[PDB]
Amino acid sequence: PMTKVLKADDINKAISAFKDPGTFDYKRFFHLVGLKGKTDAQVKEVFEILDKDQSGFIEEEELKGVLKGFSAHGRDLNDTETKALLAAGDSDHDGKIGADEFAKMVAQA
Ligand SMILES: [Ca+2]
Ligand SMILES: [Ca+2]
Repeated sequence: PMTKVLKADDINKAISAFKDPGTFDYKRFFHLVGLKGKTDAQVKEVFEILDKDQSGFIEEEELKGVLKGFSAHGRDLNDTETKALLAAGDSDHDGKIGADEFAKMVAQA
């Protein structure tokens, strides 16, 4: 559950900001949810909840469901929003987000 790391109200604030399709911005999202300023081990705890099938990577299918990892009231990301997350975070160009790529995205937000 994300409340092991993040405040319940910050999660709801961030879900509200992105309730409508096409609005996602990863930098604003990590600022609103309070993931900035957390330790490397807390960020990797969040990474592990988002990696639903426990493959060690957030594949595109799971990137689409990133907001639902924080709240069941969230919506799915559309394909333009999912591609923008790979454009910004997929450093080694293998088409998915690894743990240190995810930690980097949080660091640069
Ligand atoms: Ca996975
Ligand atoms: Ca990658």
